[PDB]
Amino acid sequence: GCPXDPWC
Repeated sequence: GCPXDPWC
């Protein structure tokens, strides 16, 4: 996913 947003 994305850093800070694993649900991106």
